[PDB]
Amino acid sequence: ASRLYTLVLVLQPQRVLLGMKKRGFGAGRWNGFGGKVQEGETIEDGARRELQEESGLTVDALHKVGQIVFEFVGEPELMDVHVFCTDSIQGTPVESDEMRPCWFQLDQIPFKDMWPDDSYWFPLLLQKKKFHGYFKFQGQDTILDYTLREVDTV
Ligand SMILES: Cc1cccc([C@@H](C)c2cnc[nH]2)c1C
Repeated sequence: ASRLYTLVLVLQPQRVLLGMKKRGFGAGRWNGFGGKVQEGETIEDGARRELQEESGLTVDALHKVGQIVFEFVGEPELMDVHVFCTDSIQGTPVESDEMRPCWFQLDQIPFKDMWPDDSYWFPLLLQKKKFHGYFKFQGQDTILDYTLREVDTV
């Protein structure tokens, strides 16, 4: 019982782009660009579409960096999140009704205003490591249990 999602990080040598979400699931946190994969769509095509819809950016090369499963206790559907990175983009980030984008230096990542699991896996993403993760949540703030391991193949 799982639903496919994508999550894209625009990660350059000295900075990362994040979006402050205005509405819906994750509102009030800095997020990467992501959402549900559609019928007849590849996971990578879904990742490229979500980045354009949410940030206004066009991506060249996407790289697979991780897979994370999220459980919310009492909710039947697991989230199966496929995580990607890119450095090569075109366009300038667009502020919309849904998202306020900002660049962060890599020593100023706003973890206090991000999903709490990011403190565990974001440091692997920054050192170009690949990973498999599982996080069990109670509500949106409390991690009950987790596993996280580095892999050669996502
Ligand atoms: C839409 C979407 C896609 C992927 C993940 C997430 C959340 C659960 C998340 C967990 N840790 C970072 N973000 C959302 C909201």
